[PDB]
Amino acid sequence: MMKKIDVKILDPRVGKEFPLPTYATSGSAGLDLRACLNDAVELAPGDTTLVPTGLAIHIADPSLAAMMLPRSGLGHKHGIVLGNLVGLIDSDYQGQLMISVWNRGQDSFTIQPGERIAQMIFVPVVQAEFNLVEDFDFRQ
Amino acid sequence: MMKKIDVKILDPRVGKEFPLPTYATSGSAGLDLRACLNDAVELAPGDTTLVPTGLAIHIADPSLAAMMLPRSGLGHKHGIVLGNLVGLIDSDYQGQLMISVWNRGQDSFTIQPGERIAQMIFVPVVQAEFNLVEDFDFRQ
Amino acid sequence: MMKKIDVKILDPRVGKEFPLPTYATSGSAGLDLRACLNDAVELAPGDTTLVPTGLAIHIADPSLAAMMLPRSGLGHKHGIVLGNLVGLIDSDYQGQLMISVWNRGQDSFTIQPGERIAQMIFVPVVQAEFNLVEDFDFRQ
Ligand SMILES: O=c1ccn([C@H]2C[C@H](O)[C@@H](COP(=O)(O)NP(=O)(O)OP(=O)(O)O)O2)c(=O)[nH]1
Ligand SMILES: O=c1ccn([C@H]2C[C@H](O)[C@@H](COP(=O)(O)NP(=O)(O)OP(=O)(O)O)O2)c(=O)[nH]1
Ligand SMILES: O=c1ccn([C@H]2C[C@H](O)[C@@H](COP(=O)(O)NP(=O)(O)OP(=O)(O)O)O2)c(=O)[nH]1
Ligand SMILES: [Mg+2]
Ligand SMILES: [Mg+2]
Ligand SMILES: [Mg+2]
Repeated sequence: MMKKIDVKILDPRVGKEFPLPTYATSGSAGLDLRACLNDAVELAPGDTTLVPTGLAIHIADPSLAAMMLPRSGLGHKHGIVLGNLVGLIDSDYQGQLMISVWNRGQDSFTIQPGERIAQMIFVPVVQAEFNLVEDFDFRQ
Repeated sequence: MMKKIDVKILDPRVGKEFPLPTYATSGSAGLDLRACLNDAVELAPGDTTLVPTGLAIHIADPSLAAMMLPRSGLGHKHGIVLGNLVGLIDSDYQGQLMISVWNRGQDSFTIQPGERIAQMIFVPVVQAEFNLVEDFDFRQ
Repeated sequence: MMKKIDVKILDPRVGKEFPLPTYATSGSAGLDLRACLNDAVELAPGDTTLVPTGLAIHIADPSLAAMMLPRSGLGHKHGIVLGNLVGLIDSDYQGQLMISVWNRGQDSFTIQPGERIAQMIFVPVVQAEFNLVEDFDFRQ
């Protein structure tokens, strides 16, 4: 399923020195986000740092949201994941997309400018209206 | 997209002293869940505690599920996330919604009664039936 | 919503000694994945290990993806979660499904052959095409 989404470039390196996010294949679920940084950031074991993307999106349709996730190789092999675990992007959010990078592992890690550091999917979402009722119709 | 969802209030403070979950805007993807507690819970670095919501939902439609996620500010700034990372709520689950709160950071944190401590989205889900086949048609 | 999905068994114990993933009920959102191991793996506090499933899927439809998540009991009570937090499976991925198991807690844990160790949902996904614009129309 395809959707055109408005994007505003906030840093002039985005789309040039720091490529715009892209799907690798026609069958890819997510697209990689790149770190928009002036210099490398050394991230010690256990620490968190806020990484800018240099861009803003406006999903606009309230039936859609985005989720930011770790990349599997970074997470598994290096312990480089998200400090908020999963990032939820609202349809009406127009600010810069930010990435909370958390080193959950035991080795220091260098986050490099332009590096694909996380990924993002767009999923349909449903807004619930609660209907209060008295009765309906936690090894493993 | 909108859906009416049955909710049963299990604690009489929910909808009163502890507001029912609500979307902040018409464009919000998720709604915040509040801690249904009698007193504050001090959560030491590295520990996990089970927080009640005081409510039960019945999604009922097997084409829908919910996912509980950390709130980004709590996760990034305070290390307050979910012990199970992401909570998956089944359409036929009618028990109390529970929140596994994990302090992944280095500072103690007070979980307060009524505090918005996590969030939840409703997403369409597909149930797979596996079709066994011999052949089809893991820095970063 | 239902979808037939092609699966290739890579280990002859899968579907025999190690049951194929199944939904517990007609209302379940996710299905449990079992560890395809020759012997138990002891996973020390803080460590990560790669667990095979002994199977490959081909979702094939680019409007669908899968997400691997921790099981809530394992995550909350034992700290057994995913090293990449959430696993994203692309529609065109035809390799073995692998599970990055991370012990985030304080006690050693034995991963047993055949054990339900994680779960997986199938969700609709949307592929974005970015439309560059000058202007559109981060306690808690
Ligand atoms: O990883 C993230 C998560 C969120 N965000 C942005 C987009 C989202 O729409 C917005 C709010 O997300 P949350 O509701 O998860 N954060 P929080 O509840 O702390 O902030 P707010 O009070 O604005 O709702 O922050 C990011 O840029 N990166
Ligand atoms: O964060 C959560 C996750 C799940 N739940 C509830 C709702 C869900 O439908 C139910 C089962 O979720 P999981 O399958 O993730 N947990 P587990 O596999 O350990 O329990 P079960 O044996 O019941 O499937 O637990 C919560 O209340 N909070
Ligand atoms: O938990 C996971 C996550 C991914 N995978 C597989 C399926 C997925 O389609 C593929 C790629 O996932 P990511 O894009 O999250 N990993 P990474 O970006 O490190 O690898 P690649 O360069 O192949 O995109 O790895 C797993 O088997 N288990
Ligand atoms: Mg990738
Ligand atoms: Mg919020
Ligand atoms: Mg379960």
